[PDB]
Amino acid sequence: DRVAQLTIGNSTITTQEAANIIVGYGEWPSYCSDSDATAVDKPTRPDVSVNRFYTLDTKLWEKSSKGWYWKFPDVLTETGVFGQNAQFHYLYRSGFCIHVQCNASKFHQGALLVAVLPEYVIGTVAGGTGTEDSHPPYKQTQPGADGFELQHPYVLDAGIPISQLTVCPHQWINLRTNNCATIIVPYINALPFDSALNHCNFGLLVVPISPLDYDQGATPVIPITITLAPMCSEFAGLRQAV
Amino acid sequence: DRVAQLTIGNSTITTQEAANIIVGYGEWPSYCSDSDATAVDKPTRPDVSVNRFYTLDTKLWEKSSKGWYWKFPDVLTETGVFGQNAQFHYLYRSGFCIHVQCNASKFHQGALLVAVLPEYVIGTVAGGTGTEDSHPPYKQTQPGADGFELQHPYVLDAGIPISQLTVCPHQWINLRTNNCATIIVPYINALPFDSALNHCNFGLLVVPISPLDYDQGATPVIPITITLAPMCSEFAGLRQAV
Repeated sequence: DRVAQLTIGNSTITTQEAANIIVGYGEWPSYCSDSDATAVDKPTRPDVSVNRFYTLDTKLWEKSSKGWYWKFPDVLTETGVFGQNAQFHYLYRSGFCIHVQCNASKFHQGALLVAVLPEYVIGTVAGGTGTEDSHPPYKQTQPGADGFELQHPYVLDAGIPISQLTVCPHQWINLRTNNCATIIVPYINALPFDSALNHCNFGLLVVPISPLDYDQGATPVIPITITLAPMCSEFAGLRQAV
Repeated sequence: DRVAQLTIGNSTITTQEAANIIVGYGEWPSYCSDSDATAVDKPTRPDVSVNRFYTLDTKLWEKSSKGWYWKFPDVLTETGVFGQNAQFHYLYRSGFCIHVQCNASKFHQGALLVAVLPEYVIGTVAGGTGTEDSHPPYKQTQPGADGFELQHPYVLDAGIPISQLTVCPHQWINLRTNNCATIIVPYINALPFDSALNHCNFGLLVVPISPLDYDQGATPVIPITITLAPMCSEFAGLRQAV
């Protein structure tokens, strides 16, 4: 009976689940009172048009799915008015409300680990047995709004153990218990502003740790819907031409 | 020594000339507290980004120039962020600060009548002597930011005498006396909102009533620079796709 409305776009969702909302590193997104000049040409802080409810195309969870990831702000970099601001500016800074939701029956099974990893650098294979230095293409490093599937979830496609991914801001989605997860991410960088199109401040991982299962006859694919809203987006730069 | 700055764009100009600023029909541009629903999706009132100093390409005044006209909001309809708002919205409403300026020596001569005529309907020739019903093309009715030159200034290209154009909000530019003119135009319509791309609320006329003259050796063309800034622009509509 609860419909959460923010903007021009409206979303129906139950809140706040099993463990409430996870605020990453105990820190809400904030504007930039501090940095850096201060110049008159200083940040352009839009609201609430740009900072609205963006819902990506749904992903289909399967018995054999290895997991997916998205890069920020690369996901929205070509999406709507946020996409417009990110492209035709020089400096960028923002926080995010990330919301991941499943729709499944009480007869389905499985557990997703949803986590946020700052500076998520991808490493691909150098040959199954060998040392060939190839670096991932744009389709893999900056996979856009469509995201990308993990090749080796155990090492998070970066030689780093997923068993310890819970050191990052995270929330579990156990179909048995909850169908949704919300994570709040502040701007995290060694600089106050950076390039939106050349630097991805963090990655969003959604990995099945307990595989999807069901008896035959039930819907064989479970939808994972992702809604995300930028929170204290700030655009310096000025003019640009694609 | 005075530089008027409003926005992202800055303009150097002396103010306020011979007769001060002409406020059309004694009425400043206003927002829309009244009309019409009121709906929640109601107007989007941008500031000050969209409502900035737009300076069109300069026109060259000649001994033989008959005069020019521009249509509003057709002029800015493809110009910058205002152009963007006007195209991808359904309803539009705005006022304008129109500023026309000449650069000439104390050895040049001439007088421009700068006036604003609401609902400026163009009529072309039906044959020099005859009755053929042809209607002006888009290039003439909605000439864009580049404006259009009058064919028959005496009848304002509409069978209407220019000798009486001073019934409209107007200001004289007499090179002898002044080099600039400023006119303030409120939104004038039989409706509170309308189409920006299909309806031109008013026209801007600049006509030499006393022809440009000079002795040979002086610069033979006098520049007419036009700077205009929307004032209480209001955009209802919502979504659109070109």
